[PDB]
Amino acid sequence: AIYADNSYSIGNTPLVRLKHFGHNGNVVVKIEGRNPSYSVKCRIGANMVWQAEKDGTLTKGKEIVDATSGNTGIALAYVAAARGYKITLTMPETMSLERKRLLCGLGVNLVLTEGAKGMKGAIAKAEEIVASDPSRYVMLKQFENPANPQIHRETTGPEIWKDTDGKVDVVVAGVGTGGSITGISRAIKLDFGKQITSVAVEPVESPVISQTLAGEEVKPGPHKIQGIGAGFIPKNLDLSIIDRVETVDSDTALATARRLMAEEGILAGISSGAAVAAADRLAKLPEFADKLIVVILPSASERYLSTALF
Amino acid sequence: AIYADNSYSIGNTPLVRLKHFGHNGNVVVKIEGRNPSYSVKCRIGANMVWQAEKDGTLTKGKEIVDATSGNTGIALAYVAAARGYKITLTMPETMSLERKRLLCGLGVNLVLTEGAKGMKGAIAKAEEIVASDPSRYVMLKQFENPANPQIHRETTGPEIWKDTDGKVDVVVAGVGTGGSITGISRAIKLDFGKQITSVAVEPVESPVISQTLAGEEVKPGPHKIQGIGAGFIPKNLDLSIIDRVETVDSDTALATARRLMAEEGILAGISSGAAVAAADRLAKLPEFADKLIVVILPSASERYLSTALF
Repeated sequence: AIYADNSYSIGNTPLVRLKHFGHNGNVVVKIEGRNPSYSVKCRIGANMVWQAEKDGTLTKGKEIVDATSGNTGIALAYVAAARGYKITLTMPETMSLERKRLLCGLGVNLVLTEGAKGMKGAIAKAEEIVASDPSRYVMLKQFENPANPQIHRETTGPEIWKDTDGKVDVVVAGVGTGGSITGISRAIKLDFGKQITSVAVEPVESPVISQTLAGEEVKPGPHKIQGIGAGFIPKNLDLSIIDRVETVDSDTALATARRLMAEEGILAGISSGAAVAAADRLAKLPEFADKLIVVILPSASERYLSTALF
Repeated sequence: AIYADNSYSIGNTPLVRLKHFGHNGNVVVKIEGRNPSYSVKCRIGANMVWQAEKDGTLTKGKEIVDATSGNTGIALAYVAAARGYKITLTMPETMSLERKRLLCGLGVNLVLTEGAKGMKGAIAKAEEIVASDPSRYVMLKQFENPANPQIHRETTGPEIWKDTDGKVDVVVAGVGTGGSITGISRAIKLDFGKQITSVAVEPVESPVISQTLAGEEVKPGPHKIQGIGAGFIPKNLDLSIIDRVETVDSDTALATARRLMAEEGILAGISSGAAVAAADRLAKLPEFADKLIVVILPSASERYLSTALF
């Protein structure tokens, strides 16, 4: 029917079967680029705002404040515009002019912090702003807010169930906040009762989930897979529902995203390439031959125009 | 369920009710940016290829050749990648580096023509290529190919009918090829039998439909509303089903698109602003007060990052 604002238009994203990956069509992708603001983080922008409203922490006149380097800022920006909230986002001054223009265009009050301080500096400044009038400001905290995996339990997971008629056997998802793999997994395992294999994907350059689960020193490192590999275990990653962790390198992520574009006609982001590369490895193991593998593509590639992708 | 390739994922785009335009919620937008390749022209890229296959003009091994300055080239490029066709697109060398990179990334053979010749030069070169081996090449010709409005009759129109439960009274659409207003209108008027008002939108700078229908000299002119105002009456515009023509200026198109972003949280292209501006004019006339106005937003704005929009 007719959505009351664009926040309600999230999800119902398509599944497409891959032709040049997997073995006999065993790899299927969920195109979260096919969403408002071009990414999966429209679902959490919407639901974190919605839950804050229901719980009375976000009310008429209060202002959203958060620190955002990626897609959640774009998501919160469109949700705040659609629902009529002022919003201030902090981010380092190093951010691209194009991102700043997009955010400015969405009506955000942009507070640029010192370049040297990176994300710690922006998170600091956001917290500082909230401290300055905690009755005025609400910080939604995507790495810890349960409304993040909750929306994936209510929407993303049930969409995979329904569109595969319950035949999904494996879910492959890169982990940034962990919300996607957590909610999807809880839906399918707990609410639909199917003992699928849930596969976290992280960069080989920063394999903190693998290291954690091995009892090894956690050694984060730099990499180019935007949106994943935060270098710590976020509160919104439920390690209990993770069955396997696959590591992917940045070069192969990129190369895989390029192949999705050139060979499948799917315009997805670098982290989409990382997820597909991990899924293709599993898909070519005889143990996964008769299994339906659903892979989350978090974002679209026209958002990666000025990046190593293109 | 699961699409066999990304060509089949077209459409089922959302309707969102506007909060800061119209009068008591009478203006609703159809967000065709929520499509593969970010625009409405994924529907015609898909169906022109599909029809050419069914009619035996496009077969295994034959190459798509066309001349494209806008969104249809991006559409044909993703469809050709998804379905496994080679494709050559011609376009003037003046085109943006970003568009060229996108198209190169989609696997297109890009043939850049002389800048001075603009689109006539590219259309020439495409025709020249087809002439060089007409058994090898297929040019799909979006301004004349009936498969363009046919896909809108089969999909876009029926989606508006269903999502409004038949209550749509007015369709407002900018005209580039005319396919969208033609097919949508034929669907609703002919197949569902409702005598709605079909409104073409064109630039005030190049009001060739208005001039034509007035019996006046046709005087095209330059403007900035990308995707509409081709400066002629295309074969795919069925003037018989047009009830009214509204003209919109480029500055107000832009300003309207900016307002959609800032005030509604909808990221749409300049021609989306032109369509909304025309629809808002109609919506504030007492004759349209009790009428449901559905407005087509052809494309998304992250494709308009480096443009007057941002």
